[PDB]
Amino acid sequence: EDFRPVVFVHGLAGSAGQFESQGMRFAANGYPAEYVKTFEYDTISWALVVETDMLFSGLGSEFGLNISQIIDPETLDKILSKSRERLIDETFSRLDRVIDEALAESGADKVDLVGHSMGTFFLVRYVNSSPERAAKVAHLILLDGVWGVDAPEGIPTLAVFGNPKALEEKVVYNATNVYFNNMTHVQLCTSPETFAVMFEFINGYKPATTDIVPQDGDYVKVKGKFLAFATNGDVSGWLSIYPIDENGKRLTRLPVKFMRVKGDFEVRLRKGQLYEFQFRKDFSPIIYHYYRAPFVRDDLWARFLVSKPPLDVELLILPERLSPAAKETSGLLLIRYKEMIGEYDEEIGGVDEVYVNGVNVCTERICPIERAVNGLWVFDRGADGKSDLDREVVRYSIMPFMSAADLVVPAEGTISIAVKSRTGGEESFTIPAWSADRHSIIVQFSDYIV
Ligand SMILES: CCCCCCCCCCCCCCCCCC(=O)O
Ligand SMILES: [Ca+2]
Repeated sequence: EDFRPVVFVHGLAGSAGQFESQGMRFAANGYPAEYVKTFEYDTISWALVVETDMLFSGLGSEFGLNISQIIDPETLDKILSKSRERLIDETFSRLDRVIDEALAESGADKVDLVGHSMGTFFLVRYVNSSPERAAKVAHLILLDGVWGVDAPEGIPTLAVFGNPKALEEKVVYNATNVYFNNMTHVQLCTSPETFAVMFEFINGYKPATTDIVPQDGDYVKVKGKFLAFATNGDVSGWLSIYPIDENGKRLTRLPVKFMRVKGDFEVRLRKGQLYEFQFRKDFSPIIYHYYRAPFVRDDLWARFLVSKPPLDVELLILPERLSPAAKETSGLLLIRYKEMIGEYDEEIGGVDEVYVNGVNVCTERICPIERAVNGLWVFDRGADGKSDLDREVVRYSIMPFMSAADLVVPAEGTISIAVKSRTGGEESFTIPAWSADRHSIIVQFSDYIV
């Protein structure tokens, strides 16, 4: 009611998915869910044309390093041909539109802006580009990004920094700077404690709760989007939603919702009910099955990542998807917007455990701290029917925020997945063992277990 809209800007290879839990937290504290907005943009182009400096002569050395490897030298020519100033103006005008719509919709005169990682560079340039744009910002929140520069003039800014070893000397001048040395890069963005500090910083009081509070009623409104990983463009395809049982078995002959999707979609589902989101993206025979915990309240920020050029990470698994053994094994992708760490460290204070059919794939070698694993690929490397966990899957060592585990997952019956979080608590799933020749399985773990 007496709240301002907040607009979040993600980092490189990120999306609104990183603010999904904070959105639910804002709503559980009285914000109308619609007052929390996200701005999505193409991070590969932004980084290559605008943040070149951060990319190679600074912060994001990791993506910079494997830019030449992950992208077609010709394709990179096209992106690098693009004009910097044109790109900036066109992207800033689009953000101006999101902000203005948020202002009209709430009657508020200003909004709060929040950036994470590259998003902080983005927002600082944005607020500094014109007096007209800054006048509409009540508070600026910079999460684990830019340091060593001035906070925009006259804009209350708060910079929050996490543990540096995830590749207190980080200060934004004139901003309130605080630190959470117990947190990793993405975790800092989705964490309930970052939520309490952001909330307090913009509202002047500690929120009553930091939990994702189950709302009353049988239904939840879900607004989501199937988009390209990293470039974030709309993806078209067909979506079938099926309520499922404790073992992943479809409870209905026909899907409870079937629809053509061109990016965003909105649907009404049951609160606390497990669901399988099956998707077929235009021009691909593969059937995707996305699984995640039940929705306990409205979620207007759900994201289903799809692999597409020029950064088709999924092709790295094609050799195995094409082998005859592929009819015999499953291939899955585990995602958590909170680094899965298999390397013990005191400051971070804990190791996660991730079991697939009883085997722990979050090892020191597979999931070292420096890897900041948010996406773990589990499949039979080489299609040789052997689970060589101690042999690194080299092809993924080049992808940012990812890793892989050579594990044989028989395509018969079900697959059980169990995670024990480094911050405590456990979550598990049991889903069908779809074969890798025609199916792809994606399982997203919640980024916080209370
Ligand atoms: C099916 C293919 C989809 C690809 C799956 C990859 C999933 C991995 C999750 C990525 C986590 C987002 C990282 C956000 C950090 C941003 C860094 C920056 O801002 O510079
Ligand atoms: Ca193997």
